[PDB]
Amino acid sequence: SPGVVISDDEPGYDLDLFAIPNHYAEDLERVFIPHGLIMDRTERLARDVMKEMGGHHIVALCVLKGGYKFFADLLDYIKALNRNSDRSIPMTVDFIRLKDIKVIGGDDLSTLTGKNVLIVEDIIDTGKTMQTLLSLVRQYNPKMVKVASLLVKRTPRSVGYKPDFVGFEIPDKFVVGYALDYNEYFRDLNHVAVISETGKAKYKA
Amino acid sequence: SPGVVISDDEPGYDLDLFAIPNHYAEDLERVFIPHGLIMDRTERLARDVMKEMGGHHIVALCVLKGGYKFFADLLDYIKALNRNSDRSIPMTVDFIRLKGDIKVIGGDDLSTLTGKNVLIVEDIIDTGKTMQTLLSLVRQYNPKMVKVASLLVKRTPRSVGYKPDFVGFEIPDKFVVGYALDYNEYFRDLNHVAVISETGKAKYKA
Amino acid sequence: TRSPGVVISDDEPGYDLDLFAIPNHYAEDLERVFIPHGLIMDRTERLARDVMKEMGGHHIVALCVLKGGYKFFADLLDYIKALNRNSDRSIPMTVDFIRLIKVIDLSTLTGKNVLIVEDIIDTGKTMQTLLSLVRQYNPKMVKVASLLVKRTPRSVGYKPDFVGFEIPDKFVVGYALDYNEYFRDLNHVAVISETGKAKYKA
Amino acid sequence: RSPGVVISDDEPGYDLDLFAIPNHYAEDLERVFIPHGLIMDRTERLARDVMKEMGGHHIVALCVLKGGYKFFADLLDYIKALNRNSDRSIPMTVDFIRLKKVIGGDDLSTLTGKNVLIVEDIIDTGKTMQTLLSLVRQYNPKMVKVASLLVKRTPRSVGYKPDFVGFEIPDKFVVGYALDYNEYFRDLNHVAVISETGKAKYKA
Ligand SMILES: Nc1nc2c(ncn2[C@@H]2CN(C(=O)CCP(=O)(O)O)C[C@H]2OC[C@@H](O)P(=O)(O)O)c(=O)[nH]1
Ligand SMILES: Nc1nc2c(ncn2[C@@H]2CN(C(=O)CCP(=O)(O)O)C[C@H]2OC[C@@H](O)P(=O)(O)O)c(=O)[nH]1
Ligand SMILES: Nc1nc2c(ncn2[C@@H]2CN(C(=O)CCP(=O)(O)O)C[C@H]2OC[C@@H](O)P(=O)(O)O)c(=O)[nH]1
Ligand SMILES: Nc1nc2c(ncn2[C@@H]2CN(C(=O)CCP(=O)(O)O)C[C@H]2OC[C@@H](O)P(=O)(O)O)c(=O)[nH]1
Ligand SMILES: [Mg+2]
Ligand SMILES: [Mg+2]
Ligand SMILES: [Mg+2]
Ligand SMILES: [Mg+2]
Ligand SMILES: [Mg+2]
Ligand SMILES: [Mg+2]
Ligand SMILES: [Mg+2]
Ligand SMILES: [Mg+2]
Repeated sequence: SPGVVISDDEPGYDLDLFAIPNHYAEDLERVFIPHGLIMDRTERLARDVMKEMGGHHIVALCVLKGGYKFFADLLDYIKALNRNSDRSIPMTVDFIRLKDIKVIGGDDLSTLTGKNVLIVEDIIDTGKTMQTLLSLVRQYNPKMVKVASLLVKRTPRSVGYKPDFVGFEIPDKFVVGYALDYNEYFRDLNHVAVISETGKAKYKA
Repeated sequence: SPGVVISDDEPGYDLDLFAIPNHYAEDLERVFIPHGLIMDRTERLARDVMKEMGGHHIVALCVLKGGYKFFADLLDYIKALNRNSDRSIPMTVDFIRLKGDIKVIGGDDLSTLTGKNVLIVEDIIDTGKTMQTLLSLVRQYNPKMVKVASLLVKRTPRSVGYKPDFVGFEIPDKFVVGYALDYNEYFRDLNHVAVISETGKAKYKA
Repeated sequence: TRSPGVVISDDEPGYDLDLFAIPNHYAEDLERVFIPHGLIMDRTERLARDVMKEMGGHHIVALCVLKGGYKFFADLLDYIKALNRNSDRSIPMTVDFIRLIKVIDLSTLTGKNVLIVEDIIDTGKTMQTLLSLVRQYNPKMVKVASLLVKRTPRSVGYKPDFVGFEIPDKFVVGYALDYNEYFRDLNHVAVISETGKAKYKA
Repeated sequence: RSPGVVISDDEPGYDLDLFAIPNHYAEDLERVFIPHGLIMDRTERLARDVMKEMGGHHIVALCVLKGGYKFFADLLDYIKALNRNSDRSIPMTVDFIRLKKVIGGDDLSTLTGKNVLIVEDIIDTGKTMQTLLSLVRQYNPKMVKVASLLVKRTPRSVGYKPDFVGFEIPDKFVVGYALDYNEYFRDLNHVAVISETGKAKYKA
């Protein structure tokens, strides 16, 4: 599936209908994807992940910083599956940051050889970052490598790359929240939201 | 505040995008309000309730059976507020069924409501007749205040005009199930609010 | 041959209240945290699996014994629901409520797998009375889950099928267990102090 | 201040059969030592403690990978919950660092003038935290505090005590809640003690 499709003309929600941290009160335009909805969708994705990847040792690879919340929650749902089912599989974890592009941190990638590798991202936009990471990862001969991304953006700048698991397909809009940032701000927000002009100006680099 | 407005044209969500119990796989047509969204809205309502009612002992009345999930979750969010704040107020609970005065079944003596901040908690307001008549009874026990929280309010021409004090979601005139709301006692064991299909309608019919 | 639950010893000190988040209106009224809320959840998660193992073969009716059972009931059912939607296999579940020995329409029990959900078993006389009434409605099976079972000489020997914790002969409150209707609005199970005992005394 | 929840040397832990446990670790664990839910309850109180002390100014929360990731996520979730249900709050930014040399973080100048919260899974000798602190202090934070889920009672301690502590535990090797043995047991929600067969099976 393309995930939960959020239409171009999605109006989102009035902030007054939700609990919002006060320090971001004027910096947000609308709530775009409620935290709870992210959780419900992530619950189903964890089941899809275990269906496809639960046959062999999984290495879950978090793409920092944006990926950290989705990663923690996805893995928590996966762990819930594994302790309430008959069949389970070991899972190990690693974290990388990407800074053209080179991998920062992480274990020696020879640890990926022969494993079912799940790369976890916050968002796919152009897809160039994932294309680059995949090309690296495949050189270490994983048993399989799959990508799960909370968000996929509809954009004419797309190179054509599509991930294996998708939370939501969104319009070409700049979103923040749930660890997605604007100049490092708004990671401390449980909902995905759209940033206001006031907010854009306030936290401008 | 009419709460979160779900419009008449809202298509809801395809079932294959969520985790759905297999025994209801053919009996639902769409997810209408995802459980997580109910939780986010209920978190906000809990704050609203403490703002207005947190000044004096609250008696929270759960209207069984449909109200039980909203009740449990609303009170959980209120408790979270109360153990992470500087000022706090005791809350007691009671559970009632409803069917001259409206008949209140299974609760404490209504003298328990006297001088208290009474919060009546419902799953849904439709015609509003049930809440109007319950309020006429409860006022006679002289509460310090009485307010109603309802997860759902229907837009319907059959409404007698009653509006609750706290509302989660304002929805169309369609039959919804899940989050303890039932069709012939089924679908209470579903975490999302959903619209029932025509095939599910027949299977669980009288 | 069955789990006796998490056994809490007679000498269990519990936990300093200052280590946890506690509602301020109960700060002077509680002596110790006895069973942390989160531990109740962990045990309840396991109990849900045990329930589906024994009862998941046929339509389950969960019967909540009010008022004290309401929290355990809601949480236990939420864990059962999670089990039912994250697997290809599932079974319908209906719910009912009864308050108690006098009772306050149980045709919803006939031919089904009945799970009675209780907060605590002490003497056992209440459960023996409820069971004899429930069996008159000819259910397919009846089992009882109780969050707590108390070790007491006054026990008539009733043992529930599912037990969260086996506790000493101490009066506990919280997680919907009350003292004169107070302390239901508390997430942890706790022991009541001498101050609270007298403050909310009837 | 407090010493945290004190777990005694003779703490028996819990029978594994009382809890939900991943089957692939069924013979690799001896006991449940700290139930996941108890960690959450303690972490909820720690979040309130942190905000009381650090909530007056922009906080930079530093996660010490890999073991700190679960405690970090949950602590910050409870802090987020406070910030959206209170009248006033403060922004928080985050960074993740691995130690071997600080790897993968932002330039340390980003800490200058900020309230810095370092978040760790466990303090044993305390040498790591003394080292990390000495580095951070070169960049003049407004304040710097350490939160550790676990602090061991050990004569190997150099004497360093963190500002926020979840649990003070015996000198035993524990796993779970992102704490590992040769990278295993991070996918376990409880904190547990490893069995002899588990140590053998996952031996490096
Ligand atoms: N907060 C937000 N961030 C976005 C948005 N669209 C893209 N991005 C990304 C900006 N971004 C980063 O800030 C990377 C560093 P970190 O924040 O530590 O994960 C990478 C962008 O994600 C997509 C690229 O990987 P791609 O074009 O190669 O597919 C957006 O609508 N909101
Ligand atoms: N599942 C569903 N139930 C609905 C719906 N609209 C109304 N109702 C209610 C049906 N109903 C009951 O079944 C009562 C018993 P319980 O199920 O144990 O709470 C009461 C109706 O709620 C509105 C009335 O109180 P009111 O018209 O006086 O305002 C609906 O769209 N779905
Ligand atoms: N808060 C607490 N309540 C307790 C305690 N021991 C017993 N009890 C029970 C007191 N109680 C009630 O108040 C019933 C009404 P409700 O509060 O609305 O569910 C029933 C007692 O539970 C056991 C009996 O059913 P049993 O002796 O027949 O097995 C205790 O240590 N704390
Ligand atoms: N799983 C476990 N790990 C432990 C335990 N005691 C110490 N440790 C630590 C082992 N360890 C690591 O493996 C670092 C890498 P990572 O696992 O990715 O965070 C660091 C040790 O923590 C304390 C040191 O910082 P310190 O002596 O300087 O205070 C333990 O009882 N169980
Ligand atoms: Mg990213
Ligand atoms: Mg970014
Ligand atoms: Mg109702
Ligand atoms: Mg109904
Ligand atoms: Mg009882
Ligand atoms: Mg009682
Ligand atoms: Mg560490
Ligand atoms: Mg380690």
